Parts: sequence; structure tokens; C-alpha cells
Amino acid sequence: MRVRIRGIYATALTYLFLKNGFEIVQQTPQIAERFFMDIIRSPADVTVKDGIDKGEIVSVGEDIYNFMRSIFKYSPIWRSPIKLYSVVSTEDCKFMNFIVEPCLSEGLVIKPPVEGKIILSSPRAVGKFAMVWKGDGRTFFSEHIDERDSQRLLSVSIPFNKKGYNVKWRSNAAMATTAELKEELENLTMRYSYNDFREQGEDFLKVTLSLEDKLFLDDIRSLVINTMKFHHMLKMTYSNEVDIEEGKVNPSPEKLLTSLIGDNMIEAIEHVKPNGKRVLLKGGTIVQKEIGRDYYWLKIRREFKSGGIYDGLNLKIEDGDYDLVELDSRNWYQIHRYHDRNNNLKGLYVNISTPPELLKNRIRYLDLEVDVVKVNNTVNIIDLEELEANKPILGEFLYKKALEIAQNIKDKLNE
Ligand SMILES: [Mg+2]
Ligand SMILES: [Mg+2]
Repeated sequence: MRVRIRGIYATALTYLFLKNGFEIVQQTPQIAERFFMDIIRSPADVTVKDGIDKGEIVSVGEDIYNFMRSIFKYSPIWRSPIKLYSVVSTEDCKFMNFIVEPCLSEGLVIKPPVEGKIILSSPRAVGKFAMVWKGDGRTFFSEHIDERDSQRLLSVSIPFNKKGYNVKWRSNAAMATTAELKEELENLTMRYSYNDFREQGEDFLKVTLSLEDKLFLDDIRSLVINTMKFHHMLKMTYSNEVDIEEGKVNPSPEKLLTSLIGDNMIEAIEHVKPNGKRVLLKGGTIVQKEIGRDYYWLKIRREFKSGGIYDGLNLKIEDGDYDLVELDSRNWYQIHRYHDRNNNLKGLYVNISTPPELLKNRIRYLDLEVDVVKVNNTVNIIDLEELEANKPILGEFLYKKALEIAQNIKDKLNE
């Protein structure tokens, strides 16, 4: 299969796709040079790029799920049951088990249901190179079409604009022969006029990368060009700063890591659920930290006001209650020590997760559902059934690893 790759993971991903037999196409000149390969100006069967959040990789086109699940063992992967750019029929503003927006009775899926919500637009006939529908008769271009390639495309779609068809050129169109393009618009306009959208959808998946797989990608990228530890994690906040440091004699991520939690304050903990939803949890003051060449550790103090129950502990939250949270880049867990205003220990909550990432004034981790709670000398592994519910997207390796950690923590808490 021919694959097109963009975004902060592109070098590491290019290595791994090559290593697994894919044809790389539409390389940038800088990718071509790094892999000593020719730029192939051919359409891609599948496109891999950053998600809306740079901590995600998305894939659109042919299904590569089984391949992605074997590269990324320690990351949730969601395969869309709904093909992107399919056309669906709606009732009561629902399609199957999903909400749609807007509430079109017939609509083109333009965003998959990552969290149970499908984004629609008015139907269009979609091929690999173009989308067509009825309108004024205008030609639109993907952002990723160079100007040198636009005029050829316009010459093809102008006739169809005259007929009242809007034409959206997709970036793959720039690599297609002119005869392919003409055939494409002939077929698309004909299918549109018959209201025929069968089999037009494209497969979609999203990898929510853990720090474990980001470090694996740092290692892979290291085989091609100079790469610091935490390179990809830092590329969520920094751009050229990371490359500058990687040109130095012994590159270290220490200063850029320190800058993220510069002022010893965490405004929020991003608790990422298996499905990708980022849940903001209360932050606090960094009372102690250690940032080295290849790891970081922090102790955060979180202040609580009256209100509610502490999850797992089943204890009421009182004014002046505080949490001492220990987290470490090498650890798949955070130890929360819950105290009252007079420093009395209320309980211990061990949050199980993928290794914590650093963002500007924020911590991020992929929560693994199972937790371990200790109150007095009661030590309980909780929410095993919620880890089970999330096994299809977590995959078996994260699932097994969260069971090992849980057992380990219980044994330690019981000593
Ligand atoms: Mg948890
Ligand atoms: Mg829970």
C-alpha cells in the first residue's frame, strides 16, 4: 500500500511503515533526504497525520488497523465503525447509536464518532481525488495542494462548474494523471446525480499515543537523525527549540522539561480516558521536583474545598483537605495521599496509568481504569470491570500491563 505521512511523528512513522513493506509517497524533500529515497509523486492509499491534538495520530483511507495495533502496543487505538465521507440517513438527529450535528436527515460524515458524536455536512459524491455536489459551480482546493498543481486541477473542474457542480479537489488529486482526474469527475458527478454514495467512505482510526510509545518513537527516530529523549512529547509544546537542542554535543531535554513546569504550578492534570477524552482534574503546587536527562519526578500538593466524595476512598471532602500526589516519568502509577487540614491521613489512592507526560503547566496521562485504594489496612484493587470494558480499544498489551501493575501495587501496599 502507498502511504502518505505528515506531522511531528513523520520521520519515525516513515521508518516503521517502510520496515513493514509499505510504499512511501508524497515525501517532503526533507523526508526524502533523511531516508535516501526518491520523492514518489503518486496518490496515497492511506494518509497518516497528527490529530487535532498532537498527542494523537490519525489514519484516513484504506484500513491499516491491524498494522497500527502491532506497532503501537501501549496506546489506545480506536477504529471508526462509520467510514469517513460515507453518506448516512438520520432520524431524530441520530445515526445508529450516535448523535449527529447538524441534524441533517441525509449527510456526509465529515468527522467520525470519536466520542459518540458524528459531524455531518450536506451529501457529496466523494472519490480519492475530489468531492462534488450541486451549487453555484465553484472549485475548492485542499490546503495541501501546491500552487504549481492548482491550475491543472482547475482546468479539469471548470467544465463541471459550468454545469452547476461544486468541485472540492483533494490533495491526492495533485499526483493523479489528467485522464484519471477527468474520469473521476465524470464518475462522481454521475453518482451524485443518482444519489449513489455506496462504498464511498474511507476507513478512519486514531491512535492516542502514550509516553511509552512516544519514547519508542524517539528511539526509532534516533536511527535516522539526532533525537533527544522526550523529543515527541516536547513537540507537543515546542517546535524549533527541540531541534536546536538536538544539534548540541550531548543533547538533553532537561531545560525544556523544566520550562514546562517553570513556576512550580500545575493548572490541571489531564486524565485521558481510553477513548481519548481529556478530563481536566484539579492541579496544585509543585512542592518538590527532580528533572534530569532522562526522567522527571514531581510531588504536587492539591487543595480541596468542601464538596462531594473522594473517588475510591468513598470519603467526604472537607474544607482544608489536601492531596500529596507523587508522579514519575518511569512509573505507571501516581500515589495520592489524601489528608485533612490537620495533616491526618484519610487514605491512599494509587492511580494506574501510562507514564505521565509534561505539558505547559499541566500533567497528562492515559488512565488505565483500574486503581488501588488503601484506607487503614484495607487494600482493594478497584474498577477491574472498567478496565475490562475498555480492552477492545486499549488492546491486550496495555490490558495485561495494567493487571500486572495493579497486582504489584496491591502487594506493595500490603507489605
Ligand atoms: Mg485511574
Ligand atoms: Mg474511577
